[PDB]
Amino acid sequence: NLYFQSMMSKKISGGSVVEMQGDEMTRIIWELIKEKLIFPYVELDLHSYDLGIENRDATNDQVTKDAAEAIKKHNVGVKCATITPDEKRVEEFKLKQMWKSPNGTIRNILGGTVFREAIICKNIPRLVSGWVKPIIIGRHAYGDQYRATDFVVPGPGKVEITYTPSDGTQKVTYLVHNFEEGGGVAMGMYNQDKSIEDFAHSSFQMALSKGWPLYLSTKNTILKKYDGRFKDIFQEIYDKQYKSQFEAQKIWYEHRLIDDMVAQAMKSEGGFIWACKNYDGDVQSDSVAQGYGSLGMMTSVLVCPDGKTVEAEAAHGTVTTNPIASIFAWTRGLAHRAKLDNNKELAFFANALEEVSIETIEAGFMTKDLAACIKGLPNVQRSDYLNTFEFMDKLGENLKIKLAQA
Amino acid sequence: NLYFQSMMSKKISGGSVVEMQGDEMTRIIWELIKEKLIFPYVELDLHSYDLGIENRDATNDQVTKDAAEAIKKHNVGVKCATITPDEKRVEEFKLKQMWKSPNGTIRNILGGTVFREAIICKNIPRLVSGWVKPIIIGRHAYGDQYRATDFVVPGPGKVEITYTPSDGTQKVTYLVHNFEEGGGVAMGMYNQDKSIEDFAHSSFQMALSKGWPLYLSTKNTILKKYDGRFKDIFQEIYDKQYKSQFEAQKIWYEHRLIDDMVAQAMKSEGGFIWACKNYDGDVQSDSVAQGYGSLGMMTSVLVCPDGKTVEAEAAHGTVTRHYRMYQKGQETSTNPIASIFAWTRGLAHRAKLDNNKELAFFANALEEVSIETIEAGFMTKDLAACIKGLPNVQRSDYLNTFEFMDKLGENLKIKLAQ
Ligand SMILES: [K+]
Ligand SMILES: [K+]
Ligand SMILES: [Mg+2]
Ligand SMILES: [Mg+2]
Repeated sequence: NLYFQSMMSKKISGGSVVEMQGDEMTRIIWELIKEKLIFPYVELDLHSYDLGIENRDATNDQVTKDAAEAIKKHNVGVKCATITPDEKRVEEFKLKQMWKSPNGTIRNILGGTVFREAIICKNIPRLVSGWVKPIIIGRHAYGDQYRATDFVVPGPGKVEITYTPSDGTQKVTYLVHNFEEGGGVAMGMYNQDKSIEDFAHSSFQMALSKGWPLYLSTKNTILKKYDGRFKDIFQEIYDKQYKSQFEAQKIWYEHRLIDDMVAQAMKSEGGFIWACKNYDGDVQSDSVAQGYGSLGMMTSVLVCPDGKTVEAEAAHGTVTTNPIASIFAWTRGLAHRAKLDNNKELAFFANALEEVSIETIEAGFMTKDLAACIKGLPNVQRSDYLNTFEFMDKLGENLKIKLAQA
Repeated sequence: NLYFQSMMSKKISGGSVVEMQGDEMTRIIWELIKEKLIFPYVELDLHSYDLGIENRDATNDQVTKDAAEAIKKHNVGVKCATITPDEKRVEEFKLKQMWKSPNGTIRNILGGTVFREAIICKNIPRLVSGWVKPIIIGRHAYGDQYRATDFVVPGPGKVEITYTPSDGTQKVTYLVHNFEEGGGVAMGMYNQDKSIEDFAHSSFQMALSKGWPLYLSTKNTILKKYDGRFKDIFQEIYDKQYKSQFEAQKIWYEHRLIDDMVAQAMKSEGGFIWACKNYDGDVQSDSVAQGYGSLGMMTSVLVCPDGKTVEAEAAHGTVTRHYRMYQKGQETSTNPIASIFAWTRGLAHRAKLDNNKELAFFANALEEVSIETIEAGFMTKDLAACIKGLPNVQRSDYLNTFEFMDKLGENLKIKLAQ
């Protein structure tokens, strides 16, 4: 019967995508984006996992692990912002327990490097004067504080850390501290050579791809072994495989100590790749995003080690109405889907939604937070901005106009 | 015999001060500051320790400890920037070992909180537009990464971490990671309740002393025990001893997630106290300093739990490229302000312990002379580049190292006369 029916869609054939629905207001906006900007124009084979807090509670966090496995399988995730619950959220939402970070879980499973960068609009002023070009952070997605084991130390006693080799070689025990004073806290943490090796590769690849120098930040003067391993693995790798390519593009790779690097970034004019360790990537990406003008205006795409799988996300929720991050999580995921499938139509679509998003804002049609950034929240009146629904409609109006013209 | 001596000296009694000498170019600046700005006007009972890399090696780092012990006993330490050696430095100076950070060692011994703030000059432009009031970081000086135990995992095996209470009760053992396909790195780190409590007290005290809100940063959503312990301790203490005082003064205390916080700071207008965990304090102070216009223009004073002991330091330093020029006799234009303010701040504290109004007056006068000079248009090359951009800086725009010290010296002389 497949030969006899021509039941092929008038929409762009979008292909396979794993979606992860999120929390709060972002979940609401997500749907609006789906209904007004994506689905009218693109048919998709969506696999949908509800990662809202309330469904994670219902499925004892299993849905998160399944969402992650589905991403391994279909190669593209697009995720809405979610809650990582604290003490008070457990009470508020009558939850079973404090579900660990879903992003942590997803990233542990998938692996890779999370590339984050501002979404720049000519009329949204920067907070840092000299940043005339973008700064791209590659956040190492694995290990460190995100897969640590931390605990309270109730009283006097000795915390030790040990390593028992797989083979026969005996144990190595190291004192961490001898509490004789009272109690405190203690943690152990780790990372792994292959993950680090992958981290490096991606960073070198991004640098080459943009034509920009790369810096890795650590604090190997203090963490001589732990961070020394990062510094070493990157240097090794750069010398063997990338130095010549880099010299050919008139760019370079340097290690920097973390505190020097943040000052360097702040003093810079932009236009470099910044390889960061997990925590640092988490911390510096927010700073950089806010420095470009808005915390919400940011892309964030986990690029897996397999050179194929990708998870795009809206990284921030409501900050404490801006749909652009969510919009661009869809466009970046679809741009990548179009890459895998060699679909010129899908990639034209993704790119056009992005342009229209930015042209709309540049033309003076924007949500309240963006209008706050221009003239200060105290000075903002109703007529300066569009509400969530009105903004989405206005983007719909303009996306339709621009997709017609092709 | 003092009664018959009818003349009093021109100098001021400084009193008892511990000195920690440093490395390279910051050390040069340090002796210049002493030769030309302090000694001509102030008589000190200097207890000097040499923390230059060569003497650290000579004494197997014992001098670093003795200096720290001496600050405990005498209450005021001033520290010049030192070299924390990597492999290149081990080869260069044939060192016995790769000596640990002296600051780490000193902070671990003294404890407390390192208070960091930009040194503001009206003509040195900020990079962050909103930052019209200062930001003061309180960096917890003890533990976490700076007293950690880290190592290479050579191949497959199992890393675990265990606590063994000394009341005998029972081992806990947590598995950290079971490496299976290869190797990597692992580390253990800790902090201590009393230290966290002192950290809290100082942060709260600083906010009341300045009249500004306080914010503590952690990532307790992720590290629920380790960072929760900071969050819990600050809250308890705030609720129990400082909350009504804060409300009485239109100020507040809030815990923020570290990523939220750095962004908050970026879009803020300053005017707050930011308590940072050891690592964040190191990272964020530099970022804050650089956003006010210049990394080097920063105060850094560690305040011990006792309330009496203080260690002022030049926190950015050594400036090796200039030192190599200095060794060859070539002109440098090295910014001495950090090292000057380490002196002026250790002295102001000395003045306070001793009710010495003359010293308090001098410390403050040198500070204001430093800033008036820069504001008046006389400055080193780095600060001229902040105004004009580096490629537009001519030789006539700035003063070399010695020229600038002399200018500060004559400006100081005048101020002290009037
Ligand atoms: K450093
Ligand atoms: K967060
Ligand atoms: Mg973050
Ligand atoms: Mg630092």
